[PDB]
Amino acid sequence: FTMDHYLDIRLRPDPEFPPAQLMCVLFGKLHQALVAQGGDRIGVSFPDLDESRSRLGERLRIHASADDLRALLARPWLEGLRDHLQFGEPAVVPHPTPYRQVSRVQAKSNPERLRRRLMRRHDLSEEEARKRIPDTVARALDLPFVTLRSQSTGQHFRLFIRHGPLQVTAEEGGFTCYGLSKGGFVPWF
RNA sequence: CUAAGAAAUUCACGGCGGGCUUGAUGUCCGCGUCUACCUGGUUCACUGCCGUAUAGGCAG
Repeated sequence: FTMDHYLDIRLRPDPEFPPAQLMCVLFGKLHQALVAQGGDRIGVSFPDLDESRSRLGERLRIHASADDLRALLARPWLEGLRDHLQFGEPAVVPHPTPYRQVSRVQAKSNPERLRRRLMRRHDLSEEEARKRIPDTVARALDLPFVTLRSQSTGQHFRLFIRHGPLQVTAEEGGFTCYGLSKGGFVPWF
């Protein structure tokens, strides 16, 4: 109810990639721009999120402090995207901000990794380890994912993140490693 | 509400003996394929990590 400094990031189109690859590379610029930058009370907000469309966002809405956003505008590590996307300026926030939920949460929709560690620890067989794990223990989470196709697996992958409910009261807290919610809400407008 | 309505084909068996198909040959001449392109499908709604219970620092 006190962090009223926003830092928006408008996404323009480019012919060499869609918005999903720009959201993945900008996701790397956030994991290395915040995790390799510093500042716990700096979060991000995705305003084009839709759980029925599998989208991530059509315009970034950053939320930081006064100097937490006043010193990130002149970032030479924020270059490159100045030619690919567009920027803005600082603007005030309204009084009643709705308490929304946006953060990262990893789900375990695969029993093959726990079947590998369970084959190295439990000593399961083919039919005993294959039958000790039922088919209903795995599930695909249809949230807004990001194809973070980095140098761990060569093919395209998905993204996992869990959001929170909507509310009106303010409950602030410390941001996560990617500028999300982990016990503290964020405004959504 | 039908050219309506109904129905046991059964049993058995030795095909078998013999043969010379041969002789001879020219497939020939000629030919313009060519211009243009973003694979990033997800070459698996994903691949290995504290709990065989959904909680994660992952190479993402």
